[PDB]
Amino acid sequence: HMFELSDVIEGKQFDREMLSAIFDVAREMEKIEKSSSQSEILKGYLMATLFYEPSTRTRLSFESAMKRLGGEVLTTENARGETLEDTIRTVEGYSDIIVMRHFESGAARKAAATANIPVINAGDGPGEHPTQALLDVYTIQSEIGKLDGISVALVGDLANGRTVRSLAYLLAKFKDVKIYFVSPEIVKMKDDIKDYLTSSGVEWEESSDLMEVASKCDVVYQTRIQRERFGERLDLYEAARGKFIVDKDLLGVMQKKAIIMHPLPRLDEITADVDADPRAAYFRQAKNGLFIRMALLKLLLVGW
Amino acid sequence: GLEVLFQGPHMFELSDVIEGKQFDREMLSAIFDVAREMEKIEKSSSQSEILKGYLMATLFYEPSTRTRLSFESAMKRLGGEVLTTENAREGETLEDTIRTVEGYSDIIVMRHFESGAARKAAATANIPVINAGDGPGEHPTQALLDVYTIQSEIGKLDGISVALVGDLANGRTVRSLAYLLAKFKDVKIYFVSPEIVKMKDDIKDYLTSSGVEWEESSDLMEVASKCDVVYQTRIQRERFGERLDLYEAARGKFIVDKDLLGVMQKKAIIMHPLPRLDEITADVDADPRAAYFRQAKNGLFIRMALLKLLLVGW
Amino acid sequence: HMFELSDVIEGKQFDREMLSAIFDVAREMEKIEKSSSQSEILKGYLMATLFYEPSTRTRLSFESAMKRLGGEVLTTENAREGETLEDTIRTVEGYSDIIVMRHFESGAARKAAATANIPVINAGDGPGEHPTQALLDVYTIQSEIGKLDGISVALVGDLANGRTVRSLAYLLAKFKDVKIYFVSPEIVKMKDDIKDYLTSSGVEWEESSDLMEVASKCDVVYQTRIQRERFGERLDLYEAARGKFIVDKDLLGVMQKKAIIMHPLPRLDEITADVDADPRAAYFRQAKNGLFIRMALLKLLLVGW
Repeated sequence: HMFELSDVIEGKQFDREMLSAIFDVAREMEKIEKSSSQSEILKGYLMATLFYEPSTRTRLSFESAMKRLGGEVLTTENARGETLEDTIRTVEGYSDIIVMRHFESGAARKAAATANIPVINAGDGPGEHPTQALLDVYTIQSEIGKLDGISVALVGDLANGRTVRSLAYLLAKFKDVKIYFVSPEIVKMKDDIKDYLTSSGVEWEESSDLMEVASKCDVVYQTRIQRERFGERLDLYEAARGKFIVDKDLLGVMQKKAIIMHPLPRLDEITADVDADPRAAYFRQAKNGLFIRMALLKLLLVGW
Repeated sequence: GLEVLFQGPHMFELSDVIEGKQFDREMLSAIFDVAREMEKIEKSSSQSEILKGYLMATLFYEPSTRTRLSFESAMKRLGGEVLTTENAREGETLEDTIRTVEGYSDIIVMRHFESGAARKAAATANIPVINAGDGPGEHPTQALLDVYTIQSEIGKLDGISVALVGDLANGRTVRSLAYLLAKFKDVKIYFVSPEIVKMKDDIKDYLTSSGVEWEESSDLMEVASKCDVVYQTRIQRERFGERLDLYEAARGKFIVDKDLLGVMQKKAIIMHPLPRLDEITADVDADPRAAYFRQAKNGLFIRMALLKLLLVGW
Repeated sequence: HMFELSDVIEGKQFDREMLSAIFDVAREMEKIEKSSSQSEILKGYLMATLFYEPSTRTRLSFESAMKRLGGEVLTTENAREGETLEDTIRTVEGYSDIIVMRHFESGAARKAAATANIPVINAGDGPGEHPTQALLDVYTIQSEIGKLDGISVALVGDLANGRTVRSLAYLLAKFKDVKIYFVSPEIVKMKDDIKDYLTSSGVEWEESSDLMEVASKCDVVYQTRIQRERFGERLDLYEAARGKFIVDKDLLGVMQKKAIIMHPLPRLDEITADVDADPRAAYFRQAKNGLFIRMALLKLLLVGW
């Protein structure tokens, strides 16, 4: 069979049935990485890596995905004049798949249209990051075992957080989900997501009491609250500070089967001695990105 | 492309790719012959291993994502591997850098911002060196893939008319191309430019010494109709200097657009070395005579053929 | 036989026997690089380069090493960008099988080695330990001279603050009947810790400012630069030093036939260009030897002896 998506660009390309299929493939890719013999699935295929905004973690995730499958890479750490449409039409002559990260929203769409070859969005500015939401939902399926009938908290900057929005969207494709929105009032989630969730059958609750929510949740997804979002209201920052941190006291209330997650990078919103608890899943999360992006590379080049 | 009476090695020597004069017709025939075989190899679906075991070192002091990936791809399409360095700018001098890097690799592809560095590396190294662009100096792989594209699209190089448009005084690309088209028979060259940036007398001389016919014109529209090839390059506004009156007059008169394509022959082609801003309109892209992206992909086949000739021979 | 070391962080890890044993591995890696059939020893292994402080020379050394052995590389020339290195290393180790890192800040190689459950090689700890430089230096001496016991080595240049002369001196002392001339302006003479170490190590050392007299007594002349920065305000001591610590045609004229000139590079006018033509100029051979030492370390840490 051949893959049903010609590119990987945005979250709305995915439906529940697809996501389950992709995660099955990702567990095949995990069995490959752990093997001791070098796979040749993608032998002969080249990947161009175009990172107009550089993220070392995310690139090497992708490059490592290509080489763990037997492919090779035409790596470009910056790439930051000429049109993007010209850059893509030229690069596709030297490669078979393109993984781009831009500083401008809309860049992935332009490229996928221009390109005759698969294009994967590794970060379209302030816009969508689909591989990040895919690894986040696969990480939940993997840590908790189920995606139906789960409770997830989304903590931090929800108004302007691009990772929590893209994730909520994808979680909505499953049954019996409840989502908590733990944040200060000034960075609470925006109404297009809330309405999307009510429409999709998702029960949701707003709160400022992280301590109360973590005790009831199957998952705690942490994101930093930047000071910039508080602007002039520094009294609201003062109050907010220290109330939305994952620390040893927060793990006390959490259920033994719950987990802490994080898109990374993280500062002091998660403390170091959380890393000891097996429930801290943000590093297996990052590893899980290797497996998911292996599946996409595989499916986009040689189908199911 | 003709009929081979001898299947053994060629009589030329080729240990570095540094400057146009290197290339006689025999080397153009050899390089173009091999390039057409690499085209087969790239389109082929089984990974080649001609340059298995070889390591290319990629030193781009003047970063160019387009040129570098072309060379890196070419190497990896022939089964070689690449130690890449996108931005090699930082000073320890170049010869210390080359003599060290040559220990770590089998071939070096340098692109400098300063002229004469390609020649310094070629002499300092005891491995092959390819000039990916010597700053304001030679860019030979570009000139090679320009000529190879004309033959590829138009079928021939003898008896063609070629328009060179844009900054001809300071155009690094167009001068190299004119020098390499001069080596053929019955070629006519049109220098389409404003007076401020017309071609320098040292090129106009060489084309007269070597019998090539050339004509000047600031009326691109008239020339476009009489040509096999329109080779567009941008005119930077900085070249006019204080004469902003002359910039106003030139503005809009050297631009490839759908209007220009109308008056153009059906078998002629549009070429651009890239990058291109607004001197070629985006709606020209759809027309099959817009060969600037096929021109770029040609860079891959020509750069694979060079790697091959340099590391394994015939 | 697995490799006795789990990371290559500092010099104090090495003893006389480990060094000689590792050097033999390098002479094997020399035969592999000269071979025409591509090696596959490290096939299926991925190296992650992490150069916060860019060094095109040092990086390619390591990358070429991995690929000559059949491994592959996840390159990053400039890793400087605000998360913690510990967080960064843990993530990377998910994507790789060995991490080679160069940092600008002292103490980072220690951090990375402790965090990762895969091997780490220190390519430069900022101003701290640069162990694979000290290793390729000693191996180049053994290679050109033929032995490390009973040699005379002159360390020339900024001795007070130069980490390379100190790290080379550290490893050379592990051998028998060595002598070291500290050639340098008086204000940048070698610090007491190293002198006490050499004395306690059974090593003879002699301070001098006369590079011409020392040169004729030496098997090796290890040249480094003396940045004007090091004199601080004593530009009189910089003018007095100028011209007197240079390796030039005149100096080559007083040195033994089987002596050599070494330099870790980058080198400016402290070695003149007509010195490269002489066969005793070993600094470019020295750099090539880094390929072999670095192949040997990659190979040992990942599959062992």
